[PDB]
Amino acid sequence: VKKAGPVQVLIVKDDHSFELDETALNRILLSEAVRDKEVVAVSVAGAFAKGKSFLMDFMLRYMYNQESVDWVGNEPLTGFSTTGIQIWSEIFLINKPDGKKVAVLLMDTQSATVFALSTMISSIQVYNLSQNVQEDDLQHLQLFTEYGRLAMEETFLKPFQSLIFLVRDWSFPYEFSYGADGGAKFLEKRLKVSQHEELQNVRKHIHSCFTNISCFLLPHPGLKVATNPNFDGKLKEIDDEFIKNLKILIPWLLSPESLDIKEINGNKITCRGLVEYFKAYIKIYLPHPKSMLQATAEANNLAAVATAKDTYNKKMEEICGFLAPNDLQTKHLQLKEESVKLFRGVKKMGGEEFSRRYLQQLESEIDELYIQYIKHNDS
Ligand SMILES: Nc1nc2c(ncn2[C@@H]2O[C@H](COP(=O)(O)OP(=O)(O)O)[C@@H](O)[C@H]2O)c(=O)[nH]1
Ligand SMILES: [Mg+2]
Repeated sequence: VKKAGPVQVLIVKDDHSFELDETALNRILLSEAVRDKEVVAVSVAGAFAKGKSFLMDFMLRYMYNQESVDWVGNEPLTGFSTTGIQIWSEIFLINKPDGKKVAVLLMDTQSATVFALSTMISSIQVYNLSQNVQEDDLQHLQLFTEYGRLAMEETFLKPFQSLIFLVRDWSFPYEFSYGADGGAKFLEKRLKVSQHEELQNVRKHIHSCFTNISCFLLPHPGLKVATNPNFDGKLKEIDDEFIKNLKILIPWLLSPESLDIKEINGNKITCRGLVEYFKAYIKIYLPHPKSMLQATAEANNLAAVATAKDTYNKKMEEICGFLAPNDLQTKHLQLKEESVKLFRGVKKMGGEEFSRRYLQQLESEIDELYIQYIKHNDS
C-alpha cells in the first residue's frame, strides 16, 4: 500500500510562476523518523534529457543496499522517470562512521530559478553536463559567486558545501582519464583564470564559495542507452567501462564517509530545519544577492525557532502525557526560558535586531502550546 517514489515539491506552472507543495514537503521531511535528523541534501541538476534520472536510479540502487558488493545489479532500471524538483519520498537514514544517523534526501532538479533553488538547498550538488564544461555552464554559477561574496563579507564560513561537475560522454580519455582524478585535472584547466570578464570573475571566486569542488569524467554508456528513452534492458546492455566508472562514482558521492551534512553559518541543518530553507527561498523566486542573503538569514533564524520550540514541546508532552495548575505553570515557565536560552545561544544570521523578531515568534508559539496544554490538563 505504501511505496517510495518521486514527489513533485516545486512546479513551474503555465504562467511561469513557481509553487512549492508545502503539504508534500512537510509529509516527507517532518515525519517522526527523520524530522530531527541532520540532513544531507543531494541534488542532480542540469539540462533536460542528459541522463539525470538514469543516474539517480543507480543512486537509488546503492542507497538501498550500500553494504552489498553487488549493489549495481538483466535487472530493469526503476525509480525517477517538466521543470521543477522531485524528491524521493524515502529519506534514507544512513549510519555515519562517527555514530550519527544522518538523513539523506535525493532531489532530481529538472530554468535558472529551479537551478538556483536546488543549489541553495543542496549540500551535494551534482551538476550534470554533456561532453564538456562550456562558458555558459560556468556563467550559471555567477550569481552563486556574487551571493557568496556578500555572505562572506564578515565571516570565513562558506555558503555552499559540495559541487560536482559530472561530465557525461567524456571525449578526451587519454589526457584526462575517466573518473575523479582526470576530472580534477580537467577542471583545473577549465577553471584557470581566463574570456568574458564575468567569466574570469567566476573562476577567481568559485572556490571561495564552495567547500568542495570536484569533477568526475564518465564514459559514454553505449548505443543502447544513448538511443532509447525508457531503456528497459540488461546491465549487460550498458557499456562495461561506463559500469566500471559508475560503480566508483556513486559511492564516491554517497558512501557514509562521503555524506556531507547541510550546514549554514556553522549550524548543522535537520530535515525540520531544511523545510524552513525551502519556504524562505521560494518567496524570493532572478533575485538579488541581498534578497538571497536575507532569505538565508530568515530561514536560519526560523530553523532555530523550530528547534527551540520542538524542545519545549516534547519536554512538555513528557510532563502532560494530572498536575497542579501552578506546578504546570512553573514547569512551563522553566521549560520556556530554557527554549529561549537555547534560541539565543544559536549562532544566527542577521544581527540581534533581526533575530529579536524571531525570538518573539518563538515565545508566542510556545505560549500557544502552553494554552493547549492547560486545556489538556483541565480535562
Ligand atoms: N548519451 C548518453 N545518454 C544517456 C546517458 N545516461 C542516460 N542516457 C540516456 O539519455 C536519455 C534521457 O535520459 P534521462 O535520464 O531521462 O535524462 P534527464 O532528463 O536528464 O533526467 C535516455 O535515453 C537515457 O537512456 C549518458 O551518459 N550518455
Ligand atoms: Mg530529471
